[PDB]
Amino acid sequence: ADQLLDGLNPQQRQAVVHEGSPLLIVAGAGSGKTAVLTRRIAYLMAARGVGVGQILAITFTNKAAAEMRERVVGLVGEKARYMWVSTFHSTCVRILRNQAALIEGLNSNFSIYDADDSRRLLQMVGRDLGLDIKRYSPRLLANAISNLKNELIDPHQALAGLTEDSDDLARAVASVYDEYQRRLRAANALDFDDLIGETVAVLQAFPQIAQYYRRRFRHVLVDEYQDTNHAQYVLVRELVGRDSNDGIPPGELCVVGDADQSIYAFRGATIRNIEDFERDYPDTRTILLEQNYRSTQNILSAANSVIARNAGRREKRLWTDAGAGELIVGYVADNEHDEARFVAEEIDALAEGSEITYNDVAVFYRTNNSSRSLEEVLIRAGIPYKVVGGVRFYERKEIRDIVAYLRVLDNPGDAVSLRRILNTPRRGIGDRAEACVAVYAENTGVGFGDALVAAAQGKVPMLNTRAEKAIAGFVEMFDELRGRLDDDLGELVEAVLERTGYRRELEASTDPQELARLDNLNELVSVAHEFSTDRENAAALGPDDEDVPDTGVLADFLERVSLVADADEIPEHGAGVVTLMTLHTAKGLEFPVVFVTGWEDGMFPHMRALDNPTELSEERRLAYVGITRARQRLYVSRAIVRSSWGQPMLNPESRFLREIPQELIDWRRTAPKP
Amino acid sequence: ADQLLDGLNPQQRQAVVHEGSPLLIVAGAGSGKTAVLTRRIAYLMAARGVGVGQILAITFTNKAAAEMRERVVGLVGEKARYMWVSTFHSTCVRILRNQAALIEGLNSNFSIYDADDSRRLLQMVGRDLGLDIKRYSPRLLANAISNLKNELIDPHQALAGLTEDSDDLARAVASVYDEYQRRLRAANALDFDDLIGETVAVLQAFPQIAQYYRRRFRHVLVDEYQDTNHAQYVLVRELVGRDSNDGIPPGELCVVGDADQSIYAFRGATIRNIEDFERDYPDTRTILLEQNYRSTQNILSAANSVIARNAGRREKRLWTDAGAGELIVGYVADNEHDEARFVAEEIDALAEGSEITYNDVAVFYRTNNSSRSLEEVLIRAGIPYKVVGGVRFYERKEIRDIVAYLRVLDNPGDAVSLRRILNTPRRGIGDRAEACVAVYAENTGVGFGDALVAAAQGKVPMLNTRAEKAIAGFVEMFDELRGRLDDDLGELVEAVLERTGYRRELEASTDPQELARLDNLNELVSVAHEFSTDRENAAALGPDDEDVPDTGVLADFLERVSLVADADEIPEHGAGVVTLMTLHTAKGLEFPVVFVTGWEDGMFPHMRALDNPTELSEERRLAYVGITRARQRLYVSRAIVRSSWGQPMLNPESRFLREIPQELIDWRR
DNA sequence: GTTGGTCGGCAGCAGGGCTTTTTTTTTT
DNA sequence: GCCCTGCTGCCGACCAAC
Repeated sequence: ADQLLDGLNPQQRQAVVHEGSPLLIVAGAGSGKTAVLTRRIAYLMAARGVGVGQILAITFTNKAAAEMRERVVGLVGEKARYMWVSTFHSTCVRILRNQAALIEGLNSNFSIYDADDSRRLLQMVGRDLGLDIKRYSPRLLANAISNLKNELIDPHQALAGLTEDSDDLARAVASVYDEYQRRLRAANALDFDDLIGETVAVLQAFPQIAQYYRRRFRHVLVDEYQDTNHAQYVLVRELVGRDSNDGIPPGELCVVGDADQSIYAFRGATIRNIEDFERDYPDTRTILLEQNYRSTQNILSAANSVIARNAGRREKRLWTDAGAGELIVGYVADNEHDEARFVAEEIDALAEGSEITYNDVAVFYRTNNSSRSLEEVLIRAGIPYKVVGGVRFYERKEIRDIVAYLRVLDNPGDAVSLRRILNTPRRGIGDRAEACVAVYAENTGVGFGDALVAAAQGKVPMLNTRAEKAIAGFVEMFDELRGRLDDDLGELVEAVLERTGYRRELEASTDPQELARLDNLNELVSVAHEFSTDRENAAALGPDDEDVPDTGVLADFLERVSLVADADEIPEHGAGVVTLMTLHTAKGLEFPVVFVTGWEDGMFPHMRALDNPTELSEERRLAYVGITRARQRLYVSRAIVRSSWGQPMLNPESRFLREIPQELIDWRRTAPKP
Repeated sequence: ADQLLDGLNPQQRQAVVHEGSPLLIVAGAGSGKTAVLTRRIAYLMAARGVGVGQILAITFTNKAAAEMRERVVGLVGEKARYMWVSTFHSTCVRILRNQAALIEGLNSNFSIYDADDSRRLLQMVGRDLGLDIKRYSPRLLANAISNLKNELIDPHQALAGLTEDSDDLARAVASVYDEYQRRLRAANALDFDDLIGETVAVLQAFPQIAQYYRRRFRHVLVDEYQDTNHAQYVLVRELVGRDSNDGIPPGELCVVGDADQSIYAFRGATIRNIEDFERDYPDTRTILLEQNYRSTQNILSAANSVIARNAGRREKRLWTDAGAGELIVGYVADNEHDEARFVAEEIDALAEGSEITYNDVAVFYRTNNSSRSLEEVLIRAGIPYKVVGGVRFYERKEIRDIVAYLRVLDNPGDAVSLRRILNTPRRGIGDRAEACVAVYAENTGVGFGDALVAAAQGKVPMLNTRAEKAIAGFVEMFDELRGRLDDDLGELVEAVLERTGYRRELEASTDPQELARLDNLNELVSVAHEFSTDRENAAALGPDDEDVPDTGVLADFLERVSLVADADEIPEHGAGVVTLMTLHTAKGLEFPVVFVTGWEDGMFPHMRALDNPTELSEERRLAYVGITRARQRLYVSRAIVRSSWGQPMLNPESRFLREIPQELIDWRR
């Protein structure tokens, strides 16, 4: 009864199902962000009754997937876990696992790369045509290769990359692109963005699999489609939205979102997709999302102001019947910004002064630089604490080494990731010679395979290791340790990996003031083995239906090695002791308590984001998304004298702090800083 | 406490202990300089403390910056890292606009330095080919654009509005070259640039940076002005100075007793900037200085008397005392400049070496290339002339040649140099060396070493890369045989040097600012220098060291290795140093013997600057800084009738020679 | 018939040869 | 002491118009 039409804003009631046509839905502020998605899945279950197992929706965050899954198993219920809904990268690995290698070219025992290893591989391959370590930095190479990968130039681009005429700024990476694809194929692994490029190329070049793998799933549902790059736009045009031309009615293809949450657009997202969706299936109605669950009249007015007047976008009057009052804290004055901290003093002092139960706080970052470091060295006073989003697992050098050693267990041939560093515990490896016996053997034809096992036994090249084949003995022992293996139990670093055990004993022996490093290494060993203990079988696999070819059998961490969606952990007793989270990761979470830096342009537009580029509106929009936030007590603060990070810099007065009105919402009143 | 309070009578360190802006000293050469600077900062240490940069300090270039930093590390207990106190305004502005953001696009970092002032030279050469006339000379006319920028005068607007005479080319090239370099600025090697300019405009721009600048690090210390101007004066008045505009507390601006040197008077530095503090910040009463250690009591007192000639009105009550004293020498040998001065300095130096070590024996010259073969003087005290080569260690210019004889006419012993050939702009990209092939190629040969693998076409290391053998063998054959056959005279552009200049000209035809363009002039002047050596080495009116051409060119190359080695290892023990002292380096070297010549007229001036009584005044103070640039002992000698090539320029009398009461300066002959 | 003009080229004769410093937005 | 170029004075030949 009420379950079909559970209590909500009648706005989504008139939005309703409207099954039988492509559907577009708008967003803005909270607007039950992805809660309308839960009501949509409830619609599909009950209001229309499409089924249970015919669901494959698409999202942009693993945390979003987890929260919507728990909401579904709560309200929708009926376990509903045999079938699943997964985020964009997780759908990528899904279509590369259930559809792993039922196709020519790539094989089912593939792999995935990361950011740092992509940078390292691109830098190494560029060293073959060296263009200085600083002229074309690996970060620059990575962003350029991504923003040329985002357009659909499939990996036969001897015409596409060479189509350029004259021009400057390194199209040579397009020449390196074919060799890059060759090297990654040598390890049978892909990158972030090409992980959809291969799929869309197959779906466009291989027609037999199309309208054939749809016999498994016919349903699709989209959220934050407003945040979308051209690559995944073509994907939704062909893969998840599926039907382009021809004509086959799928199961309720549907999208939601608006251009105002246009965060994550600088390095590739064509925000126009929602604007020009009439180029796609026109038979849908624009919705009017107007109300909210957790806003306030003052803050909603501020959001509408910071969305209204920068330049041309489409937006409507947005407000809610919720309670008003508690004007925004416009208290900008003298007495120092953050040089003498004094901000965390405001947060925590107001916390014990008021009824704050250490369960709610929110402050956003501005930069990936030492802003975090200073913010820490000023909140160390606050004892109730938990650091989040600081990048703390699966990037360090030593832990990457051990991750690689898990990875070298399988897939003989793993590019530069295969070696990572061969001379890892200062073995004594003469990194030379073998650094180029690879090109020696690739002149013969083999890239990095038999040449590696070409050792004391492999005198086929016999290319004078140094003069003494001692390095041949070392690499003999290396392939020996590669060969030995055991089951998914207490051996991942310890039992049959006694060489990594001796790595551990060496590092524990040396350990100059690296005691916390020792305990974090121990914690990572513990989590690695508990993943071999808590996940294992039964609890993870169980009697679950559906067919998976090879994942699970020593493919344990082959999946979830990426998990690249900014996972976050939310306790309840200490839910808001310290929740310093950078705004980019923040996507309208549940902390009414706000003390965000927010504004005062000169730092809010970054050192590169000067003058008037074509993305300042994106900055205003990310500020709007940050202020979307949650319920009352948004006790924001600012000063007037700016200086930070050693050498001082000055900060002009923002138009965003001025586009919000002066009288109807509170602004500077007196001299105290907070 | 006063653990850093050394033995010193009250007068000098009054500027160290007496706090307050209106403090001045009168100090000549042989003063505390950085000693008193460090003592003042240590007094402030006993006082307020670091505060990162509570009081700043303007200074001279790196020659002063390095020793200042050393004194800061040593004299006060604190280790280092107070703040940037690097080479005066040239680094002050650079570190300032790093965070300041008004108009910069790529952090400015411009210098109009040797390469870039040569870029100025080439662009005005183009304008000469295209606008009016030679306009005096291609050199020494950049003074116009310099003092145009130096005193921050308007680019060309009222200069043309001034309606001056036929010099409008200056206004044209000021309208140009103000925006011609505006698209992008890069590279930093010199001092002046527009860096000292256009930063007052930043201070005259948004006053937030100006307000905070003396809010977080308050004020600055000002050293010897010298390399300044009235525009630099208003900078120091406002760059760190507050001008009592909005700042509540006043400025702690004490001033060092800038003596009269004008080492860059050619580059522009007035006199009223130091002598006329009256129409400035409060009168800043001065204090006297007494202690000195440069020269003996006789020499020191006589120098005090000599500096008191007062041709230009100068505040001088300073006296300097010392220990022993002695009279000046009287050795003149009726010109014979080369032979006479060489034998005089040789006999005196040997007599000294029988008593005192050669570790700092040297001589002062007047910016000319003359005198006997340098081998004898260089082997007198071990190390070669480590004075100036325009820091020539840059690009391939100093190394490709200096290995050209390694590869042919002797063994290529410097295998690291050989790898540097393998690091050629050719061997890097053009005739690329294939690092991932070369490193192993020279690694091959078990008993590897030198270019032995490159030798014999690499028959033994043919286990190397196979398809690469085409290009690898071709570049190997080039680099070995083409150089090996080189047995001719080998100058100008030939052998392979013509190919080197050829592809330098190839990159010259492209965009880069003098890059591969100035080095063409550099190799032209280098072959001019080797021709000059041939004037005294190969065709030395009868060969000096040309026992068949091979050893002559090799002797030239060893002279070059000496020049490029300059200051190196083999510490200064025994036969320590021989150097040729120039005016522009006249600071830092103790120089405990002074066998200087040219104190007479004829060259001071040399018909360029004859009457010009003010110019004669700074030439007199040039003589003062020359005489005060000494240590320990000194016995100056001269020659008469300088018969040079046909122009004698007889100088029997000078306004410096015989105005002394002869208490010290008397020739006894 | 003849001296002044105009260049063309070359031996003497003298002015003139001086200059100090490099770093950071898509971030998932 | 020694070289580059500008300045200066000095042989030597072809044209002309008076």
